[PDB]
Amino acid sequence: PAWEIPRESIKLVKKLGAGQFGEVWMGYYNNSTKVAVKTLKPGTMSVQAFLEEANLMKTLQHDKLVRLYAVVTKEEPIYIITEFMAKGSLLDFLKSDEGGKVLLPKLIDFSAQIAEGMAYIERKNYIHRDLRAANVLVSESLMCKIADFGLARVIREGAKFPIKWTAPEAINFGCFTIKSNVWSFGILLYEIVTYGKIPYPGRTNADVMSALSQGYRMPRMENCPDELYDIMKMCWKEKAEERPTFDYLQSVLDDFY
Repeated sequence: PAWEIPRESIKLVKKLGAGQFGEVWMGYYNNSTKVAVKTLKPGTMSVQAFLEEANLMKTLQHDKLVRLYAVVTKEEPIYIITEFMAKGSLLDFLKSDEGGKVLLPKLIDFSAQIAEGMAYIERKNYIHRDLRAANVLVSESLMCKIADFGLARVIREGAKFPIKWTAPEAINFGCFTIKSNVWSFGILLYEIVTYGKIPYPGRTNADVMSALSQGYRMPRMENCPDELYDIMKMCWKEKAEERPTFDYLQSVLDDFY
């Protein structure tokens, strides 16, 4: 489409992290604009499946969602070119020395920004299904943007749902809705307020989905305001229909300080 650009208009400068699925790089499109390049390591995924993320990003465009600039698909090493996020994932950032110094006011902000991006997704009648701090990216001005739309669908070829972030009715009955994203968001609040701690410390994925069938919820976590725990408990309601809208979460979070 007009999303294809020639490989030559992209220079890869610094490697940001590898893995099984591929690499992530900092680069430039035409020298001027600072970009992020996601590289597909060939053989791993299909080219259609790797591009499904970008394919979705063509439709989902908002300030609190990482934007797609272009793709390189013409030749073997496929690239996905997106907006550069200087501070990396929210998870990495919260765990860094700089991130550990960020107090509650900006944590609630972070949280309210993500609820804003989600409110767009739900208004667009979409679901993310993989909502967690490692899939949220932080810019230099400390703006939060939802990234990783690999599991996003309109309401899987080779990427698993994040068990410890997934709603009980989704695990047990395969019911993925915007309300299950609301659950995930509750767990994401837990990651923010604890500075990137794993959900359900010392529990395997299996312990968790067994415990959730017995109605377990993580207890009020240290250094978490009563009101903010009430937000989480609202996202973790057993009945999906009784969980709040993302438009509401963004509203109540913003009224905090």
